[PDB]
Amino acid sequence: QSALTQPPSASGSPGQSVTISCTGTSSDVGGSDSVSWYQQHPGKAPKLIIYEVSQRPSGVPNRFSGSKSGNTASLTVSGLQAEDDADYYCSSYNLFFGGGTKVTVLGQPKAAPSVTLFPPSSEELQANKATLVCLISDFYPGAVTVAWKADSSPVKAGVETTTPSKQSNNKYAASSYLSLTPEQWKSHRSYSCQVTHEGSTVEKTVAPTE
Amino acid sequence: SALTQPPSASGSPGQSVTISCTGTSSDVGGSDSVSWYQQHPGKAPKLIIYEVSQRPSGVPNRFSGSKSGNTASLTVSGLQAEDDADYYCSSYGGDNNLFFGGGTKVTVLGQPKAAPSVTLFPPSSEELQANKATLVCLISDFYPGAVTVAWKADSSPVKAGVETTTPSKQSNNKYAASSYLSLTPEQWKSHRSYSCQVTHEGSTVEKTVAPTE
Ligand SMILES: CC1=NC(NN/C=C/Cc2ccccc2[N+](=O)[O-])=NC(=O)C1
Repeated sequence: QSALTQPPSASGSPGQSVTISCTGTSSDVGGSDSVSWYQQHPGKAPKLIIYEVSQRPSGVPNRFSGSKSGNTASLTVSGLQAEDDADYYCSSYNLFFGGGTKVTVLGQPKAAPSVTLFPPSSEELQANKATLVCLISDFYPGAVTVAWKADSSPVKAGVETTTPSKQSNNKYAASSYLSLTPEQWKSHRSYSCQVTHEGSTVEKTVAPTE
Repeated sequence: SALTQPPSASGSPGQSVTISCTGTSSDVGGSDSVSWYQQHPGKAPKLIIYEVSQRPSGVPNRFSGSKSGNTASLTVSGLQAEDDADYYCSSYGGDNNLFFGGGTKVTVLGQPKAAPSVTLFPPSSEELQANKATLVCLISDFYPGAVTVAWKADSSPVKAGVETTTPSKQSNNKYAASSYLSLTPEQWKSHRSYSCQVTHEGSTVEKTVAPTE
């Protein structure tokens, strides 16, 4: 979990606006005008687009604006263009990072994920494995976050999630798996997979059977 | 205003690699606010060095930073698979005066071939009540990151409704993928079994599941 809190994702068609938030404490965001925003194209070096909450370096157009209210800073991108499709990170100066927001300029219609939660198979149990798998298919944009629950409360370790890939129907698919031991699986009431895409969250629950 | 890094560098497990960040006398040369960041593809960046040489809490002493004139260096000793990532330098001069290097892709050489774990899941109770019978074949812990998948209905090849994700690198430094077959309840219930066959480096592994009793 990132020292600063940014929504995972955001999207618009060309010419639309997107606003993205970055929340900290009075110790960082809420005490000093030292919030920066970075634009990073997958594979490339980051570009500084805002510093000290609101300042644009030279070459950064006025489409990009930065504001701060109490313990939360926002970056607004107006008139979205192709080239604005990237990862956006905030920071606060020691130095604290947000977890990043994937900003998509819609290349096709939005599609909500199909989510299927599989309990452990017979065969893997007899190998002392209780890996759960949350299959997430047929979504756009190709940005998703997965949380896992044990009973009525969050779980931490175990969780792996694949990088979403574009399938034959031109929508994205990914897999989140929780590598449980049979003892962990058999000793809880239920486990749950929570899939967040385009600000809506889907929950699936499974429990052990006989 | 950019800093200059070599685009690529490599080393063997247990060995060192040194990577440079060349600035001017007014960025790197003009102050000791040189940072280094580690970034795994798809992930947020992590600060590993600030003020030329200082490690944040939780960064091992395998990572060391120095500076000589307008060039700053990062050394990673005891190279491990987790160290395979992009490394960026920055220099900070107070205003808009934050400058970045273009990044160095650090490869850890000689990661050993690893065969996949293959786990095949029959349809969940919940999707069957929702008139769906998708199967998933989880393929994890393999290296290198190329697999081919084939499905069978009973003994017969399946040629339609198969999708396999592009293998991605997970936190154990090995590749995972999923192959899913989107059957109807009627297709699932009318066959004796479905099988997923995973081929990796010319070796083949097959799993079979059957409608439950
Ligand atoms: C001294 C100060 N240092 C910094 N460093 N910011 C570093 C940011 C680095 C970053 C951001 C987004 C994506 C990738 C990366 N990366 O370097 O890998 N920001 C400040 O305001 C002040």
